[PDB]
Amino acid sequence: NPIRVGVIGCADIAWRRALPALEAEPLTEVTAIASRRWDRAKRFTERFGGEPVEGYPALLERDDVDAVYVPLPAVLHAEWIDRALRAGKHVLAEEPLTTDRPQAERLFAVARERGLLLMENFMFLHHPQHRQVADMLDEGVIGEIRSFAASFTIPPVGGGALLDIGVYPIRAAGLFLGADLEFVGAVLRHERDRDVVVGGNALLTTRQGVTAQLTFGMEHAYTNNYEFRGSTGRLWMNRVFTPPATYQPVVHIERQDHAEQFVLPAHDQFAKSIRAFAQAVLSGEHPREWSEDSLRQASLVDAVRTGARDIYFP
Ligand SMILES: NC(=O)c1ccc[n+]([C@@H]2O[C@H](COP(=O)([O-])OP(=O)(O)OC[C@H]3O[C@@H](n4cnc5c(N)ncnc54)[C@H](OP(=O)(O)O)[C@@H]3O)[C@@H](O)[C@H]2O)c1
Ligand SMILES: Cc1cn([C@H]2C[C@H](O)[C@@H](COP(=O)(O)OP(=O)(O)Oc3ccccc3)O2)c(=O)[nH]c1=O
Ligand SMILES: Cc1cn([C@H]2C[C@H](O)[C@@H](COP(=O)(O)OP(=O)(O)Oc3ccccc3)O2)c(=O)[nH]c1=O
Ligand SMILES: [Cl-]
Ligand code: NA
Repeated sequence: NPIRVGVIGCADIAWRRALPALEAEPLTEVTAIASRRWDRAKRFTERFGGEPVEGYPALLERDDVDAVYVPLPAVLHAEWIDRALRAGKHVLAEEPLTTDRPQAERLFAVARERGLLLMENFMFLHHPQHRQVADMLDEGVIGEIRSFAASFTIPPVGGGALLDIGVYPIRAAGLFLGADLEFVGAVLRHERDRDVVVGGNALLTTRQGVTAQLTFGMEHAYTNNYEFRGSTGRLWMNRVFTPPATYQPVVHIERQDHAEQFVLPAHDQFAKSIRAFAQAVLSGEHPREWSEDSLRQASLVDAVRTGARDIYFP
């Protein structure tokens, strides 16, 4: 008996990743899609099934809905996740969960009181390539880790590039370097014209001095990678955040006089993360690490927003 999923917001990202996945996943059934415009709802249900609903409250009211996918704009997550939890729906919220740490704690508290799952959807965490990369690092392939770089940049209620893009490299640092990451300094470029963060660069460190240099933005050519400098080599990889389901990662390693590349298996991370959500909802095993990782994440992001030097242009 698959969990019945309602989607609120007919997002691009739901159109391209989440709904195809929801659709293909046995453990989940798309029962309802809601849109500010009935026609858009409808364009979406013709594609992926379910009842097209106009407005989001109406979908929260349905009894044929156990869980809600929220691919809305970041600044609008808090209202709707909070409303979906209050209607008794478990929630799968696109990254970032929300805009700040204190709002993230409140959404988790609302969920905790009702025993509902609130999961922040970082598709990338669900791709086995990261763990294959981490096992190589643990095996010593480049000796001790000295520092980490990650970059996600792309060509040009809005999030801004910190919230919508910066979050990836920052989560990757969190994933690889651990829970003690502290802000050191960052810069954020803001476009005066539309008043919006369009890119930036952050520097973090663990307490042992393993630094992370994270780049993000939307005024750039596409890059989507990370790099580990160790005491005896380096390791980098491309398409680390959004590898296609059929794309085979290639781990690049260099050491003195020697370089290697390892091709890894293809994996559907969007499928796997929908499956992970469905599993946690069906079993009621809601891993604590997830919510504690989201809280820590939200803190580094607030740390970056606040502590960054902000620069307006021109
Ligand atoms: N493409 C991206 O920008 C991007 C990149 C990485 C991550 N994400 C994450 O995925 C989530 C959604 O982004 P997306 O890329 O799929 O963006 P999108 O196409 O803007 O989707 C936002 C959707 O939310 C609904 N919405 C409700 N109020 C809105 C408003 N005032 N203005 C615009 N849309 C409104 C709209 O759905 P209805 O019209 O059907 O109501 C719209 O289709 C965000 O959390 C984002 O951080 C997005
Ligand atoms: C391959 C590729 C993409 N894009 C553009 C196309 C698109 O605008 C953007 C991201 O493409 P993707 O990494 O595929 O990420 P998702 O669409 O899954 O979702 C996100 C959207 C925005 C932020 C992050 C994820 O870069 C390019 O400009 N060049 C490329 O080679
Ligand atoms: C799934 C997932 C994890 N985490 C947190 C929870 C956990 O703290 C961390 C990773 O979760 P896991 O993918 O199970 O761990 P592996 O060893 O397989 O992958 C590694 C890959 C690289 C380096 C370390 C581990 O992210 C989340 O916040 N959300 C999620 O959806
Ligand atoms: Cl490559
Ligand atoms: Na600041």
